[PDB]
Amino acid sequence: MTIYVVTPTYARLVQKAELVRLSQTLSLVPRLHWLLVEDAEGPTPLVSGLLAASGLLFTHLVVLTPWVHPRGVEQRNKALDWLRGRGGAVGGEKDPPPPGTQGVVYFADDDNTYSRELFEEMRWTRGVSVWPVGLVGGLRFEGPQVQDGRVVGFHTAWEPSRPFPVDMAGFAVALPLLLDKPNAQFDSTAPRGHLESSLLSHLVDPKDLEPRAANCTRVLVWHTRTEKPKMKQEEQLQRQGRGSDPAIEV
Amino acid sequence: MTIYVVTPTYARLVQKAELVRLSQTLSLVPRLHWLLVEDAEGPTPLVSGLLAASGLLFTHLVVLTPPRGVEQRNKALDWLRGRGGAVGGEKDPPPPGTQGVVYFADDDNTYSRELFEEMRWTRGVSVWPVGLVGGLRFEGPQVQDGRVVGFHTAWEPSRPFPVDMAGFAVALPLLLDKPNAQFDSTAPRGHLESSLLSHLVDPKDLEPRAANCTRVLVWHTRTEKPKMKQEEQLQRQGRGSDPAIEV
Ligand SMILES: O=c1ccn([C@@H]2O[C@H](COP(=O)(O)OP(=O)(O)O)[C@@H](O)[C@H]2O)c(=O)[nH]1
Ligand SMILES: O=c1ccn([C@@H]2O[C@H](COP(=O)(O)OP(=O)(O)O)[C@@H](O)[C@H]2O)c(=O)[nH]1
Ligand SMILES: [Mn+2]
Ligand SMILES: [Mn+2]
Repeated sequence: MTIYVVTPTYARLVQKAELVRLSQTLSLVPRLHWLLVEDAEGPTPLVSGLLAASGLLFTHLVVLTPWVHPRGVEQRNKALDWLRGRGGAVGGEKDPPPPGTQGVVYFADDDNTYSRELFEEMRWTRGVSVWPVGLVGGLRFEGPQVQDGRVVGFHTAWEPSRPFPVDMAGFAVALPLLLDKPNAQFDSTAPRGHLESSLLSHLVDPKDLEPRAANCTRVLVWHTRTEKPKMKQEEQLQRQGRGSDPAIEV
Repeated sequence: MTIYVVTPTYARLVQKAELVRLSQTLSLVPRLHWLLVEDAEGPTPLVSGLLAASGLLFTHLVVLTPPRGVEQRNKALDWLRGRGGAVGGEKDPPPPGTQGVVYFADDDNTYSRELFEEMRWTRGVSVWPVGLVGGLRFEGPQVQDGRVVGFHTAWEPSRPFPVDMAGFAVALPLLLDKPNAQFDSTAPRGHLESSLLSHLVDPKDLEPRAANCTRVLVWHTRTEKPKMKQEEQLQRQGRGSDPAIEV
C-alpha cells in the first residue's frame, strides 16, 4: 500500500538540513509519496530544488500561515484538500489518488526522527493506527497501552484529559477513511495540545485504534527538535560587510 | 575507494535517535565501513543491537572518558593502525598499505549523501564548507584556482586549521605514514581539529572539494535536550516509562 507523508515546512536557518535528512530517510521507503507543504506565499527555489534532486515521488504544495500558536495546521489541511481533489499542487504529481485507492496518510513534521521500520508498521492501517513516540510530552516515551491486541488506555501525563493523548507522529490514517470523512481536518482554534484530537475525534474512537509496533512495545519514532544555531559571528561579519556568501545555499 | 567513518557516541536520551538517522544516512553510501566508538564503561546492548540490525559494515569499539569524543576517535585510529581493540563487528583492521579515506563524523550533524562522493578522491587531506558552525551561516576555505588561499571564518581565526571536524577527510595511507598523528585531548577549545591535521599536512596543501568549496554538503546541527518534567512526576507515582521499552 502507498504511504502519503504530509510534511509542513518553513524557511529558517536549519530548514535545508532538516529536509535533507527527512528526504534521505524517505528514499529508503518503497511506495511512498511525499506531500511537502511550504509555509510561504509561493514556492521557494530551495525547496523546489531539493525535491527535484531527491529522487522521491512527491507533490509540492504551498500555503501561508495566517493566543495559541499551533504550528503547521494550515499546511497540513492544504495537503488534505489536495488529497480530497481540491487541487493546489504547485509541482510534482499534480493529481491526487482517486476514490477507492488504498493508502495510508502520515503527518510527519520536518524535525522528528523516523526509523525506516516505522513506515512498514503503518502500511497496514484499516482506520487509524498508533504506536509509541519517544521523547515527547515531557516523557521518555508516550504511547497507547495494549491488552489483548487492543488499546485499553494511554501511557501519558501532560493534559491527560485529551481524548487522544498522542503526538502527531504517533498515528496514521487510512486514505479511504479520510475521503469518507470530508469534515475531518485539524482545528487551528483547538487548545494547545489538542490539535491531534481535533482530527482523530472525527475519524474514530480510542478503543478502535489499531496497535502497531509489536503491540506498542517498540519506539520507532522520536520527537526530536533541533537547536537554533548561534549566529553571533555572522552578525559581526555582516556589520563589517564580510558575511557568509549568500550565493551559497545553507 | 572505501570510506571509514569514525563516530564517537555516548549514552543520553537522544542517542538512539541520533544513531538511527546517522546509520540510515550511511546505508545510502557504498563502500563504507562504520567505526562506532562508545564513550562507556563497556559496550551497551542498545548500540550493539542497532549496529547488528543496521545492515552496515562496521567495527564496534569502546573506551571511557572519565568530553568531545577525543579518546574514542583515537581508539579508532589505534585500531586502524593494527592495535586491535574491537569488541564487535569486523575485528581485523585494513591490512598495511591499503587504500582508503577516513572521515570523522560526530553523531549529531546532518550529512548529505553527496558529501561522501567528494572525499573518496582524497590524496592527502580534503576540505569543504560546513554549514551552521563557528557562529556563521557556514564556514569554509576560500579557493582560488583550485587552491585554498584562505578561510571564511570568524571565531578565533588564529587556528591553523579553522575548520570543523565535519569539514575534512584524511587519506588512510597518510594516517598510517604518520603513526603518531592523533587528536590532543588537551588541545584547547576549537583547536582539536588542528591537533590532528598539523601532524598530517600544511594548510596550503588542503584539497578543496564540494565544487571548489561553493557547496554546503554537511551541517553542524545540534539536538535539543528533551524535557523530562512529566517523566519525573510519573516516576514519583511509580509509573515511569517502562525501562524495557528502549528509547
Ligand atoms: O511557522 C511555522 C512553524 C512551523 N512549521 C512546520 O510545522 C511543523 C510543526 O512545528 P515544529 O516542528 O516547530 O513543532 P514542535 O517541535 O514544537 O511540535 C513542522 O513541520 C514545521 O516545519 C511551519 O510550517 N510554519
Ligand atoms: O561525553 C561525551 C560527549 C560527547 N561525545 C560525542 O563526541 C562528539 C562531539 O560532541 P558534541 O556533538 O556534543 O559536540 P558539539 O556539537 O558541541 O561540537 C559526538 O559524536 C558525541 O556523540 C562523547 O562521545 N562523549
Ligand atoms: Mn517539531
Ligand atoms: Mn555535535
